[PDB]
Amino acid sequence: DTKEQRILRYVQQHAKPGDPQSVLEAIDTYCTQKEWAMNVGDAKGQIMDEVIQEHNPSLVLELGAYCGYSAVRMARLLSPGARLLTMEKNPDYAAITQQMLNFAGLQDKVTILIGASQDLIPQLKKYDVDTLDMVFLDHWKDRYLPDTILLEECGLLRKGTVLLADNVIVPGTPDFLAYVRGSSSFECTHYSSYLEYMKVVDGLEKAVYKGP
Ligand SMILES: Nc1ncnc2c1ncn2[C@@H]1O[C@H](CSCC[C@H](N)C(=O)O)[C@@H](O)[C@H]1O
Ligand SMILES: [Ca+2]
Repeated sequence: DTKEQRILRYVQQHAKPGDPQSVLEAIDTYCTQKEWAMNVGDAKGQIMDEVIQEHNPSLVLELGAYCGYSAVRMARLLSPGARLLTMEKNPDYAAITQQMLNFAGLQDKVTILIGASQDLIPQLKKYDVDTLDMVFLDHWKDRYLPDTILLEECGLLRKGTVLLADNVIVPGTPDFLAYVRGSSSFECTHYSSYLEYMKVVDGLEKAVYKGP
């Protein structure tokens, strides 16, 4: 019984089906009071909400779905006929996200593509995609910079395409910021957001020397 399964149960048991806001408050409630989980949260969500409303996207790409919180967060604001694509490399997470979208009533607005961003991004042409209006980067931080260039070289970015990258300060995406902040092709803006708690997997490598 994974933690992602438990979050889904709590939603299925507490949220008003077909009410995305109710879904979000159920996830925020459970992930603030029972088990912390790596969803953007409501505070960041309110930034995301304003970016979507102020930039009025029609085609959105998400890198990193996890349980679907940020997909529900964005999908619920999109206009009729607007699409959200979300790329997720973990199949267990993708399934959880799919149920989350179904319960929220947003499955018609979203298309989950299972796989790694670096392998799927070059495929988007074969998904009836020309260019993107908005891109939310919240997957592996090691991938913000190469995916951005990949999106450029693939001809997926248009003049005015919005990029929104999470966790640029904590734990940090300093090469990505240095690239877009320093490039003439990107006009950047930073949105501070307080964070009460965040846990990320790290590790230590022991290496015993055995001789030349
Ligand atoms: N290269 C890659 N391609 C697609 N997904 C990736 C990826 N590297 C990491 N991920 C996924 O990105 C997720 C980051 S957590 C994302 C949280 C979610 N976007 C939200 O805020 O609601 C993880 O579930 C991980 O499986
Ligand atoms: Ca995040």
